[PDB]
Amino acid sequence: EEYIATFKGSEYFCYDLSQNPIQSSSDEITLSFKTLQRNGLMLHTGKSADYVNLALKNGAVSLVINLGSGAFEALVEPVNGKFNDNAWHDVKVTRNLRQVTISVDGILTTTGYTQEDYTMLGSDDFFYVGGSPSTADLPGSPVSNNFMGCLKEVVYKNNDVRLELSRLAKQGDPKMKIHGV
Ligand SMILES: [Ca+2]
Repeated sequence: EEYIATFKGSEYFCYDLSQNPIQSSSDEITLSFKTLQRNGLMLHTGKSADYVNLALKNGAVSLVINLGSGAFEALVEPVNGKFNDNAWHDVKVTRNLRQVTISVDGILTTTGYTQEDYTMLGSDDFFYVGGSPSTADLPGSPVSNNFMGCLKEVVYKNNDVRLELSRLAKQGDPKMKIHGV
């Protein structure tokens, strides 16, 4: 059973981190996405200088991460055809301390490091999936559009926690809320 959610441009999931803050020196994020749109927020967590932002930005997969001492921005461009071709594309983001790697469809990979010395991502805000109350204003966001398309199997995990966000949205949770205009 996969857990697939459809977004139409005015919707998002919102997982409440206030009582179980993210405090992570190494993370992984996986999902698959399907869309016809060039721009859209896939996922975000964090405020101020600690954040992770994942989005399609003019057809490329865009990831911006900051651990509090300066952001890294990774773009993955398509090679043959397009990511917004309404076929499923798998995303994987792996971070160990400051080392960041994102791969799309296994093969297409951009790797780098967040700036300077900070290794810890802190977030007691919300984990957003598919959009947010005001996407343009999210730290590190290159887009203002919520997602319009499908997202499945969204998982954030570190050594302490595993957040099966797509499963939680589908199955229900006290900390999980679905918003639609
Ligand atoms: Ca930090």
